[PDB]
Amino acid sequence: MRSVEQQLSIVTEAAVAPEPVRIAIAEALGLMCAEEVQASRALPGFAQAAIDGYAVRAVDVGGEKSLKSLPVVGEVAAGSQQPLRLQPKQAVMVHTGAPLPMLADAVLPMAWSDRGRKRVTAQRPVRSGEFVRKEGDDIQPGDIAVSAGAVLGPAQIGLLAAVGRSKVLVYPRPRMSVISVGAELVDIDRQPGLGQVYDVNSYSLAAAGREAGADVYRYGIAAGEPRRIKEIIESQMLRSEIIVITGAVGGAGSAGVRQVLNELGDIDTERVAMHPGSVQGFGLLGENKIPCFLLPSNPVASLVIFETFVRPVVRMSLGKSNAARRVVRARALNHVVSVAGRKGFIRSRLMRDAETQDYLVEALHLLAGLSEANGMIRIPEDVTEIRPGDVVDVIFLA
Amino acid sequence: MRSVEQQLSIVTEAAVAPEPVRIAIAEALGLMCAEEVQASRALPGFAQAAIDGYAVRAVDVGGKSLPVVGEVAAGSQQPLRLQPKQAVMVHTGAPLPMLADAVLPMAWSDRGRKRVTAQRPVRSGEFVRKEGDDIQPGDIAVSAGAVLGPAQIGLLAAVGRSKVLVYPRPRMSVISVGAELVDIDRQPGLGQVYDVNSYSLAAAGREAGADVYRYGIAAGEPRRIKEIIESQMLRSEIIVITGAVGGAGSAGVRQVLNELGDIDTERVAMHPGSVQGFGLLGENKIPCFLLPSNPVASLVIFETFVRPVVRMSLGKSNAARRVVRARALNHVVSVAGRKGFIRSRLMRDAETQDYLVEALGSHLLAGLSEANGMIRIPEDVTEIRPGDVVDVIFLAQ
Ligand code: NA
Ligand code: NA
Repeated sequence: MRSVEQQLSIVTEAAVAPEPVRIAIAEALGLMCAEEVQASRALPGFAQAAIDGYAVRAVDVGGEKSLKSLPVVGEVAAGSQQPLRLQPKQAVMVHTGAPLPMLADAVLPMAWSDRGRKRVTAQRPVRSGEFVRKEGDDIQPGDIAVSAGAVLGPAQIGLLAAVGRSKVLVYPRPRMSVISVGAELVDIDRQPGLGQVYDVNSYSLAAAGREAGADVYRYGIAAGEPRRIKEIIESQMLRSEIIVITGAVGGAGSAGVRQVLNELGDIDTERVAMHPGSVQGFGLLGENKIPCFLLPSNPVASLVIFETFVRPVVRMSLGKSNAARRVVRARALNHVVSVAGRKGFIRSRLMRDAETQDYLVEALHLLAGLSEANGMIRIPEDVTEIRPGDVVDVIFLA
Repeated sequence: MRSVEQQLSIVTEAAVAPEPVRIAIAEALGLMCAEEVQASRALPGFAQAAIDGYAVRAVDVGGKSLPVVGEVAAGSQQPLRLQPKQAVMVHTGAPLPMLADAVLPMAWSDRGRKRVTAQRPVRSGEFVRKEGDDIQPGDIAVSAGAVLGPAQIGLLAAVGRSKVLVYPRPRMSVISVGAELVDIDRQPGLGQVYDVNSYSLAAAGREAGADVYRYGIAAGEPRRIKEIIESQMLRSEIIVITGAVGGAGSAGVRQVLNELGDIDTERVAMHPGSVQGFGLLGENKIPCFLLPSNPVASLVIFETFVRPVVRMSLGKSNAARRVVRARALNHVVSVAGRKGFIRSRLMRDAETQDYLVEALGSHLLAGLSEANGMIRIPEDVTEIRPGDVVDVIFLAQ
């Protein structure tokens, strides 16, 4: 029997970091960038009018007096695809965002002119560069758009699109395969007969894997002789950083599946000094030693084991810096018993007392265990009783 | 010009609550359940061994060796009858033989295969999961209004429900309009600009909790644009269109939008993002946000008005973002009478754990890069100087 601390050390030390992948930028939302992204295109990609007015050479509208009419030879709107070159002493009507004519260096505001349609007279001077959004004003080639290690949010995705990057290298979510094993199991579209039970765990643990941040594939029930089970597990090893199997621990009924797991890797089935969920296992499969969690058939115990050991492996594989959960001290509302020598993890309801802002916790047979829990009372190994009014550690299930 | 409060009030009241949908239970994770789900069968449907051992009558082991007359594994579908003073080996989960009432654990016996000696007694019912121990008919597995987490998904599977009625995420269509726009896999020619906003606003819609379809660039004459918008109305609770306010470039799309509903383009007393619009399209009055081409302003408008509508469509009551007080690090300018939303970087001072904020508002590259917050400047405040304590909207990732 190992402690919770020793088991957590084993599984976390074995965690496999997924290899970076290059993906379309929209699919990178919430993922950590795995490369430094430099802009290859300027933003804006061309000099633009910053206001409605007339693209000119500043010197032709008094732009160098601080050191009369001009022909209007074109009109440019946003999206214009035709090249336009400004000759000396010429003006081109421009709308905000329009591509500036070549050889212009300023925009005379509409309000600073007589608004002439064929010939325009400047009523006030503009200096060179004024009211122009120059090419590369916001971003130049070589500028760092996204740094390695940054989480890609909506603004970063917008930045990638603004510099013409359609794909980006990211650290992907760890891939998890969830498998249920047992001759008693039937899927939820079937009618269980004598000796048959619905496959609860593949659905609940796949959901817990998604909430933890993994890229989860629910295989469901793996049925057949051990060689067929081995075939199934091997196929999941090709596509997984984490494998979770229920029904592989418990007794003689899983001797065959454990035999096949021993042919695929190093399997450890030493118990953990915890409750519920003392009976569990952990293996490293294949040449890359992929973590394989062996969980029991009990759905409540499996969820507790998943939260205690699988979720931290998911979080570190994601590049997260807080692996564990927040732990708060709360006042017990009801009586709880615990095994002497085993750490207790009691699914509970954590609340704030309106009259004192103090945290209160209520401990919550399958219906009660699978009910609405936002906390787990963490009972030390040597503690055997919790009474109302006792202050206890509560793991907050955010 | 209307205030931020007035515009937020307008869009919130127009939010469309999605109709419930029946979906596969795995796809219901994190959604609110829209129906009461009752168990129809007792769980388990049969007495099963809770451990490896010997199914017996407790009285026969002192609750004297017993002959072992069979072995039952998990998944056995045939009934088996235990005679007096007999034992049958059982695996965990195996159906208990009829007329047995307890399981003697393997470790509490001499492990005999033909005759078994109990080392200590077990009482009636011990190590047995009786029929209906887990769930009884009529038991409420999931209540209407409960959020479906992993445990509730497990409960739905335990009562044999493959599908469940839920309140779905609001469907949002994101559309970009403008003759200058090209998609990001193209090489922009003369006058062409990458379509930034459809990507950034679709991503913001997903983070807000919407079911987002990014239509991308809607191109063509106004009648074709109307055709596109009408198709998006069939599948949306929210529509977001950029490039429909700004100038002459959007005259066509505003014309067809006015044919589909009542469009309001009154400016909002805010900066950035004063230029915007809002309409309700078709007989189902689908909210339609008209956002500008400026990507920073569009993200600010989305955060300020679209995100609350998403959260309102989800039925959430908790405030939008957390607001923390922080010490200003640099100077910020604001117009009197307009609410400021300045993208900023919020940090904690190591020497005192106090919150500090640095305003990032060229500035677009920095503003969209290292930003985790927005300084919220009141209408009557015209300047923030270093050392000022200000409200910072925390943009949690
Ligand atoms: Na204990
Ligand atoms: Na102000």
